[PDB]
Amino acid sequence: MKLSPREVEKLGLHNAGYLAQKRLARGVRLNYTEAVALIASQIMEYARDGEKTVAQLMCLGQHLLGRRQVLPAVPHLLNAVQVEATFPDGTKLVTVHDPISRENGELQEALFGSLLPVPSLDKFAENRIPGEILCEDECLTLNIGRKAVILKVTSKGDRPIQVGSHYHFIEVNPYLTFDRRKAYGMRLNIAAGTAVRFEPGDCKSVTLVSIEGNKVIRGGNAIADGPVNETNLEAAMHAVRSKGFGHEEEKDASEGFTKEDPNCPFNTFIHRKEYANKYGPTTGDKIRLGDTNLLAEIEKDYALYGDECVFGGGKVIRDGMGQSCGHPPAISLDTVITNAVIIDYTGIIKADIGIKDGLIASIGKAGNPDIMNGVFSNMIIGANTEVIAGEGLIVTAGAIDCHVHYICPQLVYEAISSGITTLVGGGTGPAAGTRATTCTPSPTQMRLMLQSTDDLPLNFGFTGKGSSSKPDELHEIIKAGAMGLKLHEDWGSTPAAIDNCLTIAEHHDIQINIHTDTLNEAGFVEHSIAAFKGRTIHTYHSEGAGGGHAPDIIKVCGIKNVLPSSTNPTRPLTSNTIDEHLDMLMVCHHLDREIPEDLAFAHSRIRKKTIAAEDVLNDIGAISIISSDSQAMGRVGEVISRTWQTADKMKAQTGPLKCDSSDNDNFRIRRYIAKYTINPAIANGFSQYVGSVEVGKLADLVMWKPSFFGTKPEMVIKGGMVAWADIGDPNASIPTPEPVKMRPMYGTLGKAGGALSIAFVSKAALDQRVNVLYGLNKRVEAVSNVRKLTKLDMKLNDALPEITVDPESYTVKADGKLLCVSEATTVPLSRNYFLF
Amino acid sequence: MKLSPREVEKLGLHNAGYLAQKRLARGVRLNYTEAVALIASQIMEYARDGEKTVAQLMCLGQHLLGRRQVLPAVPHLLNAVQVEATFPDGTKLVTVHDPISRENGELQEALFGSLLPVPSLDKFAENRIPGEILCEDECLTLNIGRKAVILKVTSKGDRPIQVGSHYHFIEVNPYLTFDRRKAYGMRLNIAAGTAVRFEPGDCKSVTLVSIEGNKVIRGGNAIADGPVNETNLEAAMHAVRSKGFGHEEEKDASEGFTKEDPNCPFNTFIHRKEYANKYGPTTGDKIRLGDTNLLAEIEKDYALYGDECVFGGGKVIRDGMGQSCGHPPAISLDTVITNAVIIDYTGIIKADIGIKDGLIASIGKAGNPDIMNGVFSNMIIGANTEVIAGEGLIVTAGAIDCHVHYICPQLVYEAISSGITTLVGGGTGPAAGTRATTCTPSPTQMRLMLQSTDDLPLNFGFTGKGSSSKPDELHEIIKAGAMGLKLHEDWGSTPAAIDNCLTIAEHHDIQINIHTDTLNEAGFVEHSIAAFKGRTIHTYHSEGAGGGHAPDIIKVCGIKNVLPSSTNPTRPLTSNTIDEHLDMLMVCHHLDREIPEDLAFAHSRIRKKTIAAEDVLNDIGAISIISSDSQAMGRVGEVISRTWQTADKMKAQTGPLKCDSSDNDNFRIRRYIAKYTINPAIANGFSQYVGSVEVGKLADLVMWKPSFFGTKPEMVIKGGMVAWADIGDPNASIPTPEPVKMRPMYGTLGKAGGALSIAFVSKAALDQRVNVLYGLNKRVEAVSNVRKLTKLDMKLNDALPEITVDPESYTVKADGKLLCVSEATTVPLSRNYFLF
Ligand code: NI
Ligand code: NI
Ligand code: NI
Ligand code: NI
Repeated sequence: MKLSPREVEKLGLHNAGYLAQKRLARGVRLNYTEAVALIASQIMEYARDGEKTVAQLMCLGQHLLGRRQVLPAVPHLLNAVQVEATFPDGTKLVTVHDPISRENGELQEALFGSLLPVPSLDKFAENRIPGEILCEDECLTLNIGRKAVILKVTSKGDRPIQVGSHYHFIEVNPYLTFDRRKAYGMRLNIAAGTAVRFEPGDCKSVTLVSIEGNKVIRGGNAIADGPVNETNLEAAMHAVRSKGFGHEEEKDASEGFTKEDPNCPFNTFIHRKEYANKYGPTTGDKIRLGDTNLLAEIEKDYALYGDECVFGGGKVIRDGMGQSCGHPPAISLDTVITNAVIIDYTGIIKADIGIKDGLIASIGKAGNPDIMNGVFSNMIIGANTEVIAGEGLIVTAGAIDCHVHYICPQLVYEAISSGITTLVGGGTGPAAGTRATTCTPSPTQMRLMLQSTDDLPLNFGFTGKGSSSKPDELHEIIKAGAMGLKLHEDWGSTPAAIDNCLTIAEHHDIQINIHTDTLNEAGFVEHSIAAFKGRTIHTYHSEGAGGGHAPDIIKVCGIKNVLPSSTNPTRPLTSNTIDEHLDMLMVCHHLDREIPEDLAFAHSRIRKKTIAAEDVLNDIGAISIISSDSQAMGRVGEVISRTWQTADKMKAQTGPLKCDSSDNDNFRIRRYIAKYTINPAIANGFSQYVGSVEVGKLADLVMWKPSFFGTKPEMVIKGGMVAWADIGDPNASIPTPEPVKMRPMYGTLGKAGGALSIAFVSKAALDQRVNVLYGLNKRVEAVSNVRKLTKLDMKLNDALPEITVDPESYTVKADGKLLCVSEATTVPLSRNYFLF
Repeated sequence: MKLSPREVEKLGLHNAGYLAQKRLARGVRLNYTEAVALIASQIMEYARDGEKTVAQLMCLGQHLLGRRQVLPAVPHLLNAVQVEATFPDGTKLVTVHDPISRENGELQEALFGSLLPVPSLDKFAENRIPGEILCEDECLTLNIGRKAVILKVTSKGDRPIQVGSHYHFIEVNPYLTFDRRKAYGMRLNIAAGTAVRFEPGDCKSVTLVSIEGNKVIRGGNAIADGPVNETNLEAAMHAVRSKGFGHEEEKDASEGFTKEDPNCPFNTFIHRKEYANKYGPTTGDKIRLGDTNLLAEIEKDYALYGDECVFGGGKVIRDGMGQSCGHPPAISLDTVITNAVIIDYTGIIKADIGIKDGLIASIGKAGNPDIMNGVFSNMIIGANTEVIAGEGLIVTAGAIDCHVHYICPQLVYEAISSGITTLVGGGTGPAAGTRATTCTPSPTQMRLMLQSTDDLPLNFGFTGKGSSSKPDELHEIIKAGAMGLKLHEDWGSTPAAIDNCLTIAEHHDIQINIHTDTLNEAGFVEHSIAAFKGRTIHTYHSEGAGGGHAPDIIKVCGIKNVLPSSTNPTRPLTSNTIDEHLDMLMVCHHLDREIPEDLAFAHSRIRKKTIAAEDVLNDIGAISIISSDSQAMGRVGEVISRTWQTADKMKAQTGPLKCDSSDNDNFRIRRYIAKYTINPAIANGFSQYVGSVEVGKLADLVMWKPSFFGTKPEMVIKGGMVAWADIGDPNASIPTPEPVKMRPMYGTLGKAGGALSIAFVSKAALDQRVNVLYGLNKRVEAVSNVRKLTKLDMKLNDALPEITVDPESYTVKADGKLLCVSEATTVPLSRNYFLF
């Protein structure tokens, strides 16, 4: 066949289309993903037939699926479908604009080439706008507090001339005629990144405003190079005359100032709706998170309206304009993320993000101090600065999953593609020990796992086997590179082992993670708590379905020296949770339903009442961390989604939190994002490096469309370089035609991944330079400051309720009050998004 | 399921087959690729059913598709289909020979297992032979100018004896009896690589000719080891007697000489058709390039007829025969490519290619100087020499794409699989800046991109952001590793930036690439030209759809100091070009068709008249380079195909060029291949390393079947080692059974890719040993000699017409003459080859 990579890929796309066609044929209302697959595949198939033009297929594509054949959200989510195919005249791109335009599609066309029977329209049996922006109906004034002038501008050219918002107006094409003197030090008072067009012979009046900051003109035609002053004005006018740039005095041109005044003729206004469309939302605006019920309100914005950094043709980030000429090369940002909505435990804000040497260098207003006010010296865009366009998007910290079983490499790819940039756990591959426990037991394996993962663009921490009553071997795995230890009942979680392991932790400044004695073999939960002896410990899957003292391990959530986490599969309590978990446990542990003792054990471990309590305890901040339990009892690609599904369920069933305002869900949002960002970093002792969008930390950052927030990110940035991202057909004319998949980027090739990341180890390991011993390219840093932590150090998740669990009925109470929530029948961040 | 890799692969093959079956079921005439998929899948399916033998399926496979169910070219292209499947008696290989043997196929069998309705034969509605060889009807004489003898040879053996063309005849199996004395220093006068068979008791007369060159006998039975002379003859005859090798004097055996004489009984002849079948074509023969209208004539051949280097059982490249024993080990070739048709800007020739230390060591006649005439000391095949079989194939230089946006890694794989071995451009991954511009802005990113790509078997050059009015930052990106700079309107392409960037280039000996001011914001095209100040500059997408002064950027093609390139999507003007491009632009730039100014801009940039002119300007050599614009506005896998589609269109609409002869298209072919080989290398300053099939340069070479020339190569050789190649089922008994895909080879594993390639940097970067600083394994070399270049230095593309563009109508003229060509409704190198 001699198949090229693109032919293999397009076959995959066609297969997805055919799946969507079969589903359509039985009356399934297609989701966004299925709709894209079907429409793109159909365009390819009509191209193969060779009877239809690109123009014809732009039209035909709008007739395939109607509103009745797709889910309610699809007409909102689906703005366009793009694909390239081999026409009789070669490869061409087709864009189908707004494809869901009718009530019912022409289903013979939707099923063309499939040989499937066309279903009657009555087969499709009978709302929320994902990622919607809410704003007040009001306009905003641009460029306030500046000198202004209105000038008549005439084109004497025979070809069109277009001038951008931040172009120095005296520097324009000599075939424009106007008062060049009055234009000196001025620029167009129009929305940032827009332009004014002059056709040959056109006269148009334009409003100009003064440049600000240092007021220095650079670039263009070098007519008026230098600081704005009287001497340089006269020099500029001499150059205008000598070089024949169009100039005519306009003595009576209106002059004034811009201000907060709806009636000022010098002002330019923009409605909040259009502002949000161009730059993303601003202060007071609200954003729906994915298809959840959660609304995030912008708390503050660093932008000065009119000076937004937007990159593109005729736009702001250009030489001498938004791109600075007046600064030392060494202080140029490496990359700027422009116009980001930042969602972080520290706040929900609007800002530019500066990246330098792989670190978050600055958060605030970026640009050029020579023409803009409010640009600090650490936010300068230079010639040597890359641009990532954040407008309309949400940026968060990379997620940190701190309950990883390293069972296979493929879970790493699933993790990063979901928005996780740090993994903490243990394992050696799919050995029984690892399939059961987060343990890398041997120094040999510690070396090999650090070497194995050295080129992967994630930060890694490996934990050894802490289940020993003697310190001797624990010292060895720690000096070999372990940054923590796991106590697991499968290796013995006895009071003797617990005490020894914690004594080791006190010496080594590492965190201990525990899966307790489910069997109550050596003691009940109170006896394990006693063995902690008030020392800091991280309790894994604190609810207990994932393991622990039956039935009351969840009591640890009220213990001050405990840092409690949840694993994912129980998040949140839904219709299928109990049936799924009970069978999973009995299959995994080879338990027989016919044997009374086996069933008794299973029922003692899988409990509706404690899982329901876990929903509430997460919501009130009594559980501090959410994690996967990857391929042992949890799902690596669902750390983020399960967190937001829990928050959504709790809002639906209890309303806003005590500390939330009436207008938004900001407090709940900040509390929940802390669970998979900052708190895993604090618990494990590397919070100075990662875990939040804050200056000085690694630029591990994830870009989200609001409509896909919490499910499928756009782009994963690791140490300031794109590591993974959505990209379409590699042969295509543009990056967006189908099939669009999450794919590894340049941060995954060669040794680039190591340059962008950190392997976290113990101080003991770093003291012996384990990176040198093992020949690692990845930076290594020691974990620290984990032995004086309490629940109070868990950001926004510091609650310590007195927890009681009835030993017979399993009823859970917090401070004497019943902790109960109903099962949810549905969750968001699911059916709208996934192909399977 | 426990799926092995081959099971996953065969599922993919089956899916391709089912796609072909659905298409067949609606009456589609299948292309080559679809036909292979269907036939192979059907053989697998009948194997699964377990009722048919291998022998039965060899027959059944010939009945599936008739001539009416496939495209006209398919019976020509499809010589065999091979696949392996699990029969009841295990894995077996089936080869279906000449599968399109009937007018109509047995379509129930073609659709067996699919459950699809069988279409009536009237559903298939109603020529060029791709890659055909044309030759004169005449024979060629082998081995002329040699002593000859005819000897009776009798077998006294009880088992068969077969003797190859270049075996020293006195050294044959002692159970052959003949005149051993008259056989001394002789070999069979038969086509190179053929053999004569002797069954037990057979007597056959054979014609022998003298060995030539140094006339030294080596190997065999060591009967007659040494130079051919009287002393060694007597020694040989003593050995014949002592060891009992069959000998009988034939006193009256006819003796003479070979010569140019059709009546000489000592001569052996071969028809040009059979010669071409065995060795590829020779001088005067013609080859159709793919399914295009272009005919390449062999201009000269280095072969001496009869001494062709062919490798295989009983063939020429064997110890003491075509494989030399008389030379120092150090001068053995590493690899020989045998019997190649070389297509290069320097000429269309037939030769062997010698490779040593990853370089093209020699081009000419290879072999063994001890038995062949005309073998120079740099073309010796030794024991330590690998063989690549070039007979019947075309070899070209690896393509060089010098307009690459490094948006994702996957475009690199698409590029090499299409026949590209050098990439030049800029980027950091899918950041907005890179999606828009060929720029790697930060020294941090320059380091990371060089490190990221270090193990990939392509040569790379990275360009920084040249859009600055000050030199300071430009110096820094250059010393960091940039081998060029891009001026782009999105960062500002103002006269001030242009002038500064060029001054920097004059100092650093690097090339400047420019995307000009489309908006005419700072000036019209003449003002940008003025800013060049006569200095060398590379104009990207010179026609302007990809960007530039509206509407007349194309004027640069007549400027002496401009080196102009085209990007691909406009190549050539076809029925769908304008509709496709207009919508692409408006989608990408968020332009509204309802807004008059937006539509006016779009129409000013996408112009039928200038794209038509671009066809003609390429044909007359006024545009010198073709490039991709990968994923920004062009297609990385179509640099080569779009070049040949342009040439084909222009031949169809204007006939042969002025400088072309009446009998072939050699001049046009050489002009066009220069556009993606030598000229990108000259423009960017690394032409001493790559860009043509010439001695001393890197052995970056691509092997093509003539029938697939310009679309899908067989094999991509990087620095003398196979990097990518067509390979079938990895579990199969042979390399050819389905699915055959372009796959990465050993040149892509470990650090092999770096050993085979070069990262091109500036002299400034090399002066500081950036390869050492960055820990690169790939060789680094400095670009040079780019600041004194003019259009006259662009090989076979040095035309400087005076170009005018009407500002109102967009009419383009060259030297006062209209430049117009019609739209093409179809292109070659498309529908015959691609699955989608
Ligand atoms: Ni556990
Ligand atoms: Ni676990
Ligand atoms: Ni461009
Ligand atoms: Ni480009």
